[PDB]
Amino acid sequence: MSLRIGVIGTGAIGKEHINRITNKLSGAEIVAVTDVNQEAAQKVVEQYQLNATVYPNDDSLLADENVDAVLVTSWGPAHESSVLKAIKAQKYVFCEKPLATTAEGCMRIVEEEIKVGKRLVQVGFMRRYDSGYVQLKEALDNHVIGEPLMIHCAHRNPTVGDNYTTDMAVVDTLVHEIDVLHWLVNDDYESVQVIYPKKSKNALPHLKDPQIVVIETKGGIVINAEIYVNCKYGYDIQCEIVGEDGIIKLPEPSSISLRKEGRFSTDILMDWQRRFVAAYDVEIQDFIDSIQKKGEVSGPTAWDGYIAAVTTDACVKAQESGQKEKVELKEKPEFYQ
Amino acid sequence: MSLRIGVIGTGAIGKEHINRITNKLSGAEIVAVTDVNQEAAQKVVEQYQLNATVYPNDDSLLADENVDAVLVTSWGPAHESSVLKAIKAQKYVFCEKPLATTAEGCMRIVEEEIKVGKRLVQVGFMRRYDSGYVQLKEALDNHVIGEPLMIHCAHRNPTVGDNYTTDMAVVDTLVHEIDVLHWLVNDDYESVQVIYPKKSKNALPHLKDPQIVVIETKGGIVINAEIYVNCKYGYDIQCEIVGEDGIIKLPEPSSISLRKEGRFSTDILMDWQRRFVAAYDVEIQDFIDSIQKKGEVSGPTAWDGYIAAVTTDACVKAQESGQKEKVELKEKPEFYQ
Amino acid sequence: MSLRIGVIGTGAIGKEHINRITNKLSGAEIVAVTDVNQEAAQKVVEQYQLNATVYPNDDSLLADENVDAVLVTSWGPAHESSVLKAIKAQKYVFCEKPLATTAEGCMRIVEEEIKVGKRLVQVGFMRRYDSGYVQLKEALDNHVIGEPLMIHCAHRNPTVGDNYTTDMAVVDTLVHEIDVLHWLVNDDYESVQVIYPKKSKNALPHLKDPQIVVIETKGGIVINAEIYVNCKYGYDIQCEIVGEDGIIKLPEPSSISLRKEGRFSTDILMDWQRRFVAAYDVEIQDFIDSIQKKGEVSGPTAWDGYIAAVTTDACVKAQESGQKEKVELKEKPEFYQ
Amino acid sequence: MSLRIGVIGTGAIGKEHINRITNKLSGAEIVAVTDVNQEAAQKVVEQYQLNATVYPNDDSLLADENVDAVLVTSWGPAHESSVLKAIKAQKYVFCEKPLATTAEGCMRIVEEEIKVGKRLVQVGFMRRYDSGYVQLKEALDNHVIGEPLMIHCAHRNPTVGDNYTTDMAVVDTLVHEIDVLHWLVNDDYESVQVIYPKKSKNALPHLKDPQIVVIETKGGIVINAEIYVNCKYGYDIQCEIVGEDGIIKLPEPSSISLRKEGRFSTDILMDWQRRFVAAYDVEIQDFIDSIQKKGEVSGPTAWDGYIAAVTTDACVKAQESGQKEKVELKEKPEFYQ
Ligand SMILES: NC(=O)C1=CN([C@@H]2O[C@H](COP(=O)(O)OP(=O)(O)OC[C@H]3O[C@@H](n4cnc5c(N)ncnc54)[C@H](O)[C@@H]3O)[C@@H](O)[C@H]2O)C=CC1
Ligand SMILES: NC(=O)C1=CN([C@@H]2O[C@H](COP(=O)(O)OP(=O)(O)OC[C@H]3O[C@@H](n4cnc5c(N)ncnc54)[C@H](O)[C@@H]3O)[C@@H](O)[C@H]2O)C=CC1
Ligand SMILES: NC(=O)c1ccc[n+]([C@@H]2O[C@H](COP(=O)([O-])OP(=O)(O)OC[C@H]3O[C@@H](n4cnc5c(N)ncnc54)[C@H](O)[C@@H]3O)[C@@H](O)[C@H]2O)c1
Ligand SMILES: NC(=O)c1ccc[n+]([C@@H]2O[C@H](COP(=O)([O-])OP(=O)(O)OC[C@H]3O[C@@H](n4cnc5c(N)ncnc54)[C@H](O)[C@@H]3O)[C@@H](O)[C@H]2O)c1
Repeated sequence: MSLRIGVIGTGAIGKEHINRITNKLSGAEIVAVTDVNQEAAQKVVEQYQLNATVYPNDDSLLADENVDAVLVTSWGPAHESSVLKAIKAQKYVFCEKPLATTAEGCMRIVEEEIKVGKRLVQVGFMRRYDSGYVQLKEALDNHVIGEPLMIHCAHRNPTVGDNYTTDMAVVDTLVHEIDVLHWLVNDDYESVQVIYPKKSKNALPHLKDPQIVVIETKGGIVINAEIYVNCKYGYDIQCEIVGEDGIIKLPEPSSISLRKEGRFSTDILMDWQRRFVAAYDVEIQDFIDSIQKKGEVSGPTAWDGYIAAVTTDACVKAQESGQKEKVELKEKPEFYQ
Repeated sequence: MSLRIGVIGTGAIGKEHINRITNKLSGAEIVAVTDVNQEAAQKVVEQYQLNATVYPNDDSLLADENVDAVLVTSWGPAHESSVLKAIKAQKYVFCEKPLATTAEGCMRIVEEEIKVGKRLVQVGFMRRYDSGYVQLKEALDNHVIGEPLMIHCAHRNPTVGDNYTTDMAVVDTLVHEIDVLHWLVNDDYESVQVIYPKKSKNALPHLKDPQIVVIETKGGIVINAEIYVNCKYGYDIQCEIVGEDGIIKLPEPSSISLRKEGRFSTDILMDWQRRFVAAYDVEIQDFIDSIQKKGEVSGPTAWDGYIAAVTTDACVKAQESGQKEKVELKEKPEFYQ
Repeated sequence: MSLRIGVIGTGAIGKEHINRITNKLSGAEIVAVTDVNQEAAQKVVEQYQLNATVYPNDDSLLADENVDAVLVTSWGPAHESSVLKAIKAQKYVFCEKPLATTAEGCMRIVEEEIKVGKRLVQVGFMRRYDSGYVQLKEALDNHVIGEPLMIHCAHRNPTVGDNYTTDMAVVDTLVHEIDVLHWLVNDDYESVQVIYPKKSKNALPHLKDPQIVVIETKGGIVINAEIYVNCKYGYDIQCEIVGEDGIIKLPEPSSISLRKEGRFSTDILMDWQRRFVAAYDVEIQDFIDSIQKKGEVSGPTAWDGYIAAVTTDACVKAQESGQKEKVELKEKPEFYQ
Repeated sequence: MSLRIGVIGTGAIGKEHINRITNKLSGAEIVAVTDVNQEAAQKVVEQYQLNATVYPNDDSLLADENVDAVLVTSWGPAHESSVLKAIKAQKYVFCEKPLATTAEGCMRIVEEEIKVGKRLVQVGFMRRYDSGYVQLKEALDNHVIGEPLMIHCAHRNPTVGDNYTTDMAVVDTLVHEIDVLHWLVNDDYESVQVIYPKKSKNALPHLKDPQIVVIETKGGIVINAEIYVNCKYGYDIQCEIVGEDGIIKLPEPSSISLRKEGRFSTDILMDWQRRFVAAYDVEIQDFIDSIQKKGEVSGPTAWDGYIAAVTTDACVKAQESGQKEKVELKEKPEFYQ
């Protein structure tokens, strides 16, 4: 008997989560949907031949007792509300990033979840499910390189839109690195600093691209993260961890090699959407399996969402002050360990 | 409404196909099972909490009208029977290799399928679904390297069992290369020759390991395939296609790199079972989707099974004669194109 | 017509330069060695069956009207003196790093040379002669990746002795990076910040290891250099240059690949001596050839030695400071461009 | 005390050997050149401002009591003669491949040398001086992968001229492989089979290209070598050795990596001249050094030239035959081990 899932927000990402739950994964189905654009939701239900109730809003959908879990995939600033509602409604919630657009909004969600007494919230930081990052994790966990000391990483995007603005590099783009890194090395951030190199000809005048973000943890690990969203050549994620006795590095995505016209080459992905498809599948399949096999969620926690939110705020501060900002976290409530 | 699947043979592989259909894939369920060891099948149904009828044999299971598709995963020599039955019973059949242990047994299945008037048989040559081989396919299809001229490939296994015998290298091991290569280059085999290098210390006295198999197609492509099932270092699949204007090569499985104690390294898989897990998932998911979206199967055909069987026979001949044997194929019935 | 050469300081590197000039290169011979240890110099004269003269001091060696050029290869502090004399005595001089231990000492040498009217002083920054770096320079000169924006480099070393001190990391180690980088990107530095990650267990109590050095050029290029001299795994030099439209990267030293015991690996050098052996040969040969053909030296200028001296000064300052120290440079004299 | 050297045949390669000895290496000079074209030789004497004598023929050049050694670097057929004279005249001889164009001509040279009592003849198979192959030899000598069982190698070239003929593929091209392989694995050949794949569109009507050459040693090692001289993409040499417990492989030539326009790539050389330039320098230097230190030459022996001559004979035979031709070799004389 399948997990019955209500989706709040039926845009490009909600539609993709609906397609995988419906045609790829196992153990769940979509029974309810709601969208700010109620017409758009109706089209979705028809597009994917769903057996779903179309509601006017999220309270209606959460009111429906036949639904046991929700996917929060609405406009970013809209997330905090639905998450809060679903928690008090005591449903299982998978929330796409961000958990909330402010550190406060995350704190409210943390405080609420601690009441309900168990893990209901899983945040959509999918990198933790990528086979590469999983391997890095296993290696560190087995002490293969001794104590981590430094981390170098890059998040490169071929080109962004006119809409894309300087702060979005940290709040949208760097946010994945921010979650996965502290998860990898089991350490909390302490300071951040932003350094702007010469502008790139490919960046529009209103955008500061590229950027370099330096982040120290409490234990003293030093991270320097390169963000270049108009790098032109492709979509590219790189991550090298330098330990005491060795170095481990994230793999390139699999590609056939080619010998032709003077070059020995492999492919580089252009579309960000193809880089992590496997991690999304595994991320959602786990949300399901975990509930039906543990009566709770297992992925990135509400607390992690808070950490992301705080560190993000610090980065945006550093962005505009050119200073070394501090990352001040509240104590980790034992509820999350 | 899901495809309802009966499984004939509930051993190690049937159990794996049952686990994926039940807990990973989408659009199907197991409703019937049968096994030579009827007790073993009962245990399976309990192990995976299935809603399935346990039958005494395959005619009983095929007689059941509520089942619409079968997985033939029994002892190798047992396949030909169930496949024939399921065809006359007009059910959809996914048959694990071999389709039949003789070229004749394949011909019977081909002749039978052509009667029933549509594609019911899909053979379990999963390599066609591997993302690497798919990329090689796309490149050749796009004429990236011009006409293929030669192919070098290797199928290496760490170590085999006491049970493993010389002929098994071609009938079991090389059989995957035999299917995928002719699929890649759209050409039929014409001759085969086996050359035995110095024996390996890791091979038991009764086994001829390693082996080299040279195969020419009709168009003149020359294949030389290395088989070394006691290579010790790992499980390894390599494939290089040399064209007129360039060279394309199969990727290593993804791994993190390590810098430690004088070496810069990546991992090599030890267990063959981890090499193709993604292709099995995609292979079966396609068997399903195709039926429910086309009213027929789409993968490797009964004819391909025949080709595999014929080429295999030729290789075993060459094995013992040290001669250049001929691969004599009957004309490809238009039913398969 | 062999160029007659005298060596001031038959030390470790002095011995090697003597051996390559004597037994590998073309068009020159050692005719005079002087060492602060008269007996050391004598051992070397018999070591390489040299037909040379042993002098108590440089004055007398330089007085020898035979010597056309000198190799200044003794203690770092003892360089400025020998160099200045050599210029006044108007001999050709190849000086191993550093040119002088003080930014001013180098400016003193800069002036003397300008007077003499031609270039007599070449500094031993051999990296400029490495095929790798030469390839990098070629690609940059050809606009292959457009404008350089960022550079990520690392200089790692298995272990050091009790004598290796925190500042030696920027004085003796990072010095090569500081030279080659500005040569490559054709830009002047401006600021250096030093960031100390968690100290490694492989470092001795008195040493700060690892260290990160961020460096901004006046054009806007940001450079972060990792120095880790107790990395344990091997001796390793990495350099990646991120441009507007692409990325170029320094190769690993050629090594055979090996597949064995679950790993696919290349070799990492364990000894800094082996890393640039070819660069030395090409270096000295150019000294010789340049003189015999043009009547002057060619390599890194005395000015580059000064550029080094200054930059490495700001780094030693940022080591204690913790702040963004400044790099003020005198304007480049007409003499050098 | 420079070794005085005379060059017989100031051709393309003769010019290069003259240039490296004159301007790169140590301990030798060119004092006499003779060419079948008196005016060609004269151009070269002024070309490299040589202080040499121009002789109408080799007899007169060898008569010159100045020359201590000769470089035999003229038309292939014109080698045996010049070599034999040189031995009778008791000079040191470095002979570029081939030693002689007939297996017997080489056996003639073998005998003459044995008489003289020491080794005067070194053959120009420079691959033995390549760091890559040297690394391979080292690993094999150390038993890193246990017993060699198979070797896969390829010799590819962008394009050839109208003059390049089918047999030149084994005479001029595969010849280097034939030498270095037996050196590496310390084994004698035994049989050669030639297999002609589908002919490439880049080959001229009169040429058989590509070709595959299978070769068995008397120890049981199987070697398949691909020769493709119209591969278009570049000049490329590959060599992989499969042992009992591991695999070792020849590196690509060092190149910088580039990420640009959806591709991650290294450079493939376009000109065979650039591939082994270092091997030549090390080759000639060893000729010189070996003589000045030991009073004899060191490299590939006259016997290896004969081993080549024979093997390449069986290959030219298998080219027309189509059968498994035989390689009978005279027993190795005491003189060579
Ligand atoms: N580019 C590179 O990778 C390397 C360059 N070097 C540089 O070379 C210099 C020293 O090299 P090492 O052989 O490693 O050290 P070293 O200590 O062995 O060489 C010093 C030797 O020269 C003699 N000496 C010192 N001062 C002298 C003077 N005023 N006159 C005559 N003789 C004198 C000493 O007796 C001693 O034997 C340093 O400046 C160092 O930075 C060192 C190693 C590597
Ligand atoms: N190891 C390698 O990669 C290479 C070696 N070679 C070998 O070198 C030889 C020729 O090399 P190339 O310069 O390419 O050809 P080449 O034709 O330019 O050299 C022949 C030259 O020597 C002169 N010559 C011919 N016979 C002579 C004789 N009996 N006495 C005096 N002079 C004579 C001719 O006038 C001509 O100028 C061949 O044996 C070839 O196999 C050629 C190229 C590469
Ligand atoms: N994990 C990832 O790498 C990843 C990738 C893309 C997007 N996201 C995140 O997922 C969220 C959704 O992204 P998207 O690209 O699908 O957005 P979108 O603009 O394509 O679609 C959002 C949909 O939600 C609806 N909506 C807006 N406000 C709502 C509300 N208050 N209640 C119910 N529905 C509402 C809109 O009508 C729209 O149909 C964003 O917050 C985004 O940051 C995460
Ligand atoms: N695609 C691949 O790479 C791959 C991998 C493994 C196995 N296979 C093939 O799949 C088949 C099954 O392999 P396996 O390892 O699971 O075998 P197995 O021995 O582990 O199990 C076979 C099961 O089938 C049952 N059986 C035997 N004869 C039967 C019959 N006549 N009718 C019904 N059931 C019968 C047996 O009792 C047993 O439980 C083999 O033919 C094998 O070659 C393919």
